[PDB]
Amino acid sequence: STGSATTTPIDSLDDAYITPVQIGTPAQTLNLDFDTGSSDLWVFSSETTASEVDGQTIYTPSKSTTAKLLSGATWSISYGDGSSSSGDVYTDTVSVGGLTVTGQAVESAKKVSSSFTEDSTIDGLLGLAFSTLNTVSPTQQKTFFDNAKASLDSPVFTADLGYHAPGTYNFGFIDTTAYTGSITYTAVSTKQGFWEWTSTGYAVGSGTFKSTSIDGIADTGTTLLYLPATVVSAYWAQVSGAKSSSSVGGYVFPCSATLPSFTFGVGSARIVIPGDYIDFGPISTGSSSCFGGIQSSAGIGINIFGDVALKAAFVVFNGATTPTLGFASK
Repeated sequence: STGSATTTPIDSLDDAYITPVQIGTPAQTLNLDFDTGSSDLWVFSSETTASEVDGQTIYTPSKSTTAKLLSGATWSISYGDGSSSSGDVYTDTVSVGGLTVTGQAVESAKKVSSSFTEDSTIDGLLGLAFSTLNTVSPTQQKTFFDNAKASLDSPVFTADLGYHAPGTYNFGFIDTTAYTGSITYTAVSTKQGFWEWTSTGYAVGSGTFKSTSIDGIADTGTTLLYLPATVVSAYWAQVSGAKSSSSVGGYVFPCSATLPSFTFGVGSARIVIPGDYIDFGPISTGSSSCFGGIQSSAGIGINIFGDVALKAAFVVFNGATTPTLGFASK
């Protein structure tokens, strides 16, 4: 089997991407944030505290003839941005782009933190990291990809995120028309539960490539590119007037600037992020200070190849017995 679904930016900045997902019988379609940095499929629901729902579409398990309470199971998750959610668990039929999994754990939110409430466009998350990170207790549950894997034509999914435009998540096949050149594959460590890999270096604009190992995670659920402070300083030093602002929370730059590109290495191959992809717009409405799309990971503990990086590439998440990642230009 295969599936193919379009993923759409939630706003004009590509702050996140939503993909329609069919849950239950009859189908209830929710727009979920596909997140290769976590491993829970959770949704706003009829159980979510009413004051914490503000415009999201909810899953109502009582209206699904295939929903079953997973007795005793609870979940609770906290994300790197400080947001969180928790609740109980149903199993139900879940379909993405024509690919159907029966008995998928659908984690129903009883509580969500303010940033989820405040974002009316995201009805929940669909985790695509390794199932060892799934938070369901006392019986950990598998991701949608893990449950689908054995049925897929090939044990892979691909992320093809758009810049200011829709893109595609495919399951079970590699669309050879969706990228240019060849796909370069690179080793993955699953030891932390992430799609963790080592970039071979970077360049800023037309500058020379610096060969240096940068361990980080391919994370579709993180907006920006978070890299070591040395790398980030070298980037922003090429932008007149750019500075790190403790009060704003990262590097800012004059909105009048033209940003240089940023290149990252994948083995001997190179992925070029155009400068425009690094512009996240005014820090507040009407400001001439703009927020940068490349930020320091120093306070995180891990480097994160988020959407800013991934949207410059066609990315293969290879879930073979030994997982690997593939990157191609497009």
